[PDB]
Amino acid sequence: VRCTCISISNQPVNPRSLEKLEIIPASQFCPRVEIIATMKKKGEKRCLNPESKAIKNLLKAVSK
Repeated sequence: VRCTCISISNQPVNPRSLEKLEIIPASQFCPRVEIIATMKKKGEKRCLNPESKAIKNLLKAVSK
């Protein structure tokens, strides 16, 4: 059980900085949200795996 996200985003730079966030259903390997997150805040690209607080906003604010 492990996802494929080199650098995760569970630090101050939570989805509040969110733009191009493609969410996938991680479970079989990683029990979280699989995402290729591009942050609307400073034009940044990252692969997140919601394992935090604001991170919940990741999949919540990205899906709506």
